[PDB]
Amino acid sequence: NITINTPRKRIYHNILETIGGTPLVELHGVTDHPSIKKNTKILVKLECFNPMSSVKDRVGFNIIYQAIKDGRLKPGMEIIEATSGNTGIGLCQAGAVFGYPVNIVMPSTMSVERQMIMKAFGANLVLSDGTKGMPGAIAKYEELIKQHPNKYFPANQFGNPDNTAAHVYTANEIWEDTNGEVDIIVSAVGTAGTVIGVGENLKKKKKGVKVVAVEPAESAVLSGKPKGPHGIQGIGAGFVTDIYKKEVVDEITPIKTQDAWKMARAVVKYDGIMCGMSSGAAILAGLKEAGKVENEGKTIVIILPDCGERYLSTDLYKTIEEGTKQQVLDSLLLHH
Amino acid sequence: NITINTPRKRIYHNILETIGGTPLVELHGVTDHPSIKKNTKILVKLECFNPMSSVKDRVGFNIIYQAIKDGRLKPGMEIIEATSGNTGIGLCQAGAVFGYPVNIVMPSTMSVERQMIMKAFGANLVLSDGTKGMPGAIAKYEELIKQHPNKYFPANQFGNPDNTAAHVYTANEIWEDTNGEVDIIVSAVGTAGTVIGVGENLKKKKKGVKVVAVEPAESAVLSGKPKGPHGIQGIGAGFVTDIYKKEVVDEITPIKTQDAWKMARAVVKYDGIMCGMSSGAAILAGLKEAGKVENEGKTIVIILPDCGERYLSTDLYKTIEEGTKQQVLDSLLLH
Ligand SMILES: *C(=O)c1c(COP(=O)(O)O)cnc(C)c1O
Ligand SMILES: *C(=O)c1c(COP(=O)(O)O)cnc(C)c1O
Repeated sequence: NITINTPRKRIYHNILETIGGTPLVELHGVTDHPSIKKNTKILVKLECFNPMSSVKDRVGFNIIYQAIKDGRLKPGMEIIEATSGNTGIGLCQAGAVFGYPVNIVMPSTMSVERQMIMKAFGANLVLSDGTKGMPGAIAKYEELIKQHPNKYFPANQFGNPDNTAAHVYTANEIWEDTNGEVDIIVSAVGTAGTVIGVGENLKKKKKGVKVVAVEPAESAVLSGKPKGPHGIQGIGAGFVTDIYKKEVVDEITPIKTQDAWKMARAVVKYDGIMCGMSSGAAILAGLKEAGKVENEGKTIVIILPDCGERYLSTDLYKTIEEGTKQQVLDSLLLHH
Repeated sequence: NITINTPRKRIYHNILETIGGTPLVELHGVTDHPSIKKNTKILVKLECFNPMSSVKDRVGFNIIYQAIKDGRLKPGMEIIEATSGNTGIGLCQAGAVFGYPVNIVMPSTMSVERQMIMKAFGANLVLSDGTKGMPGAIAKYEELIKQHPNKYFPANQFGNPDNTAAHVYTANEIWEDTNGEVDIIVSAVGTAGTVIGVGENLKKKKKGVKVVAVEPAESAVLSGKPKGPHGIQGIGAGFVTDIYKKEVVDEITPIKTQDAWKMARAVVKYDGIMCGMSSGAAILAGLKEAGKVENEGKTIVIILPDCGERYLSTDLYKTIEEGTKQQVLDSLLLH
């Protein structure tokens, strides 16, 4: 039989109380490959189940919550961040409920759908010149911080320890859901809050947990390669972030942009999970991990940071693989 | 003292096992209005928490699951439905996991984003003549069924009792989450599976539960008025569906399209919940319900069928309200 969800047995006081507690789900369709032994377990953690459908719900919430508790954010002050992605959404959701203005700096032509989401939450969008790109946004952000040194609270997504600290919950959920069986955690790296936060908190409970960081093959800066252009949205920031701690990470797996996209298409077609681009990268790294002989029988947990619906404006679902499942998985997983 | 979500303490065997069990959340921002007594409770059920983010996850799942168990859908057969919205998504998600082909008939006039999600799930899109609109989709749909009778299982979203039956779970979740305190259930009506299924199953546990159906003021056919154009996507089918049972419904509340959109904008700004268009209609009807003097102190539960992110290509978030919360709520709630 098939048992769907049970009642949560709770009345949440506001939308922030629904953040986290996301499902951990078995992969089956894309694990059906000779390279992966049948007793190896590959589980995906679906951060799309957050109310605004990405892992950054946790990050925006905890950055703002902790700042309020610490007195670093006080009435009269406003939040600011330079972001065109999910961090802006997570900050805008938390800011709307806590009652603080949120200023988001981004180029005028960047992620117009995310602009609309953030504006709907009441954000004040600071749109730098589209012709100037993200350097124009960074320039406008720095100018604003200098013009408002006491009024603005900077989220500092790439360095804020309250980003990393949000993942005490992520890690505990993995620990509880797997009954302590988790062996490997795979996380594609943007701010590095997830890989470091989950990795540190799992390793406190179980020292032998292997931490796998994933980055674009085209911008593999954690591997010491130069920054370069890539198309795995949400990761590959092009620099080693202040949160990143190399000693927490056991392996860096680069994933090609095109393989991340192809993996994402295969996951929705063969497992029915519509995950985002970085999720495709993470899943492919995890499936390669599941093919290594020393990993037979292990429990491999893969973070899926957001949903594919956020990428319908790209060609992620316009491109079509002509081949069968086995042709697609062979093209991705065969070492030859 | 904010308590965020706790672990599910479960390993789900597949994505279908994550369907349902959606959160019930207090409204506070849009309920801060003199017309609503402070002891009345207005709760929203967030069907956007389903894996493909709408109530139709439950419907597509149960229609296919029950047909497999009953042997009405047999290996070799294929699923078919005529739909451009959430019903197709829910069917495609369940079909992909159960391993059955899913055929969605719709005009080629629909935008790629609608077809994009469904084809990502491996669905076979049978695109009818773009000029002949929705009638052409039904024509092609009836021709396929008539020419291959034993091949297709029809989902029949507007008449299928396995639609309605999915909401035994929805109702039980409301019953348990409120510990039986639910007094009024508010549901905007598309297929009517939700209002009838939740209404029937709550009334079996608590006869006094009031059932409020919501429809667009511009196409208020449940009240006997003519079909007409409206913009509350997901509801206002323009006919009285086979599932609809007038005896289950205690009140029909019409909501103007523009008021539904304005309500949806207010909910995301003041409660931080980015609900869809039909959710704006349902919440506005619920807030009016919350203003009635005989409803003081009651627990009012409102179904929110999907999220606003699914409507970024529409004009939902085009208009901006310049006024304050009180100005916006006054414009929607005062007479
Ligand atoms: C982050 O916002 C994000 C990531 C990376 O997570 P970390 O910042 O490294 O914790 C990956 N993918 C998406 C879509 C994100 O939004
Ligand atoms: C249905 O798919 C739907 C409704 C109405 O639900 P019922 O079909 O009446 O149970 C309302 N809003 C949206 C977005 C829907 O998809």
